[PDB]
Amino acid sequence: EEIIWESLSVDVGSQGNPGIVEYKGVDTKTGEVLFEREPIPIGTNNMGEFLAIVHGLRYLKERNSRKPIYSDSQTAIKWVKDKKAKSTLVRNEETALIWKLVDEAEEWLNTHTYETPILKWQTDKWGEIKADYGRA
RNA sequence: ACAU
DNA sequence: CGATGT
Ligand SMILES: [Cl-]
Ligand SMILES: [Cl-]
Ligand SMILES: [Cl-]
Ligand SMILES: [Mg+2]
Ligand SMILES: [Mg+2]
Ligand SMILES: [Rb+]
Ligand SMILES: [Rb+]
Ligand SMILES: [Rb+]
Ligand SMILES: [Rb+]
Ligand SMILES: [Rb+]
Ligand SMILES: [Rb+]
Repeated sequence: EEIIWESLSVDVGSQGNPGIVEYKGVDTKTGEVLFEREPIPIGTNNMGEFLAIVHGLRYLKERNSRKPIYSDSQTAIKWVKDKKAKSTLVRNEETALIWKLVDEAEEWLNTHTYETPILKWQTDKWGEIKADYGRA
């Protein structure tokens, strides 16, 4: 119903899907950019949305913050819940980097604990997520 | 259908 | 119009 303003919002951005993938996290209240991943030459939207949430988890844990995370990715929310990124992207030489980061993200999920709520950003009611890359 |  | 995913 209402936006939890005391929160972190994340989102992927891409050039092509599959294509060049990046992501970032912002303070929901102010839009301040809190982290940004350097672009990855080939990945999918869902892999980047997944990496963005996991990075958010690590970021908040390191800072002893109990803020929730907003994501507008139904897929990535489920993947993080499952601790398993069910991407269809081919594993080959040119996708090695994104797949390494996804594999390492799952590994982190499987070796650490967190209570961070991971919440659906309700775009239909609230407009676009504040971490969005005005590209779509 | 939904995330879009 | 094309894509990745449930
Ligand atoms: Cl990452
Ligand atoms: Cl919450
Ligand atoms: Cl969801
Ligand atoms: Mg998104
Ligand atoms: Mg977006
Ligand atoms: Rb900590
Ligand atoms: Rb966008
Ligand atoms: Rb957009
Ligand atoms: Rb669509
Ligand atoms: Rb969206
Ligand atoms: Rb579809």
